[PDB]
Amino acid sequence: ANATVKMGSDSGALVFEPSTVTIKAGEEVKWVNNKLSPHNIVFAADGVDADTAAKLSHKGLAFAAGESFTSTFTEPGTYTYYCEPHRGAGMVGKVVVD
Ligand SMILES: [Cu+2]
Repeated sequence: ANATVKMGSDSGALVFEPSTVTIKAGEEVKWVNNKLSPHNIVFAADGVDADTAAKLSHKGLAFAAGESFTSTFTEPGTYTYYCEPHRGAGMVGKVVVD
């Protein structure tokens, strides 16, 4: 089963929910653009390789509530991601693979 997260809380708050999700080795995650546009979802090559992290790093630029993105986690790690330009707050989230 893939996991999914929505870019900002229903009510209209920055914080991602669920902030962490679990996913399998080679399963997907989908991010759905809710609200508080523009979003990016930039992934840090923190304890994971550059290429992998880069492919997983959505440099994509979601404003329209509709354009979701997907990423595959081939390697069983933890990935951490953040939203650079998105005004200060601390858009923390991280995915955990099985
Ligand atoms: Cu954001």
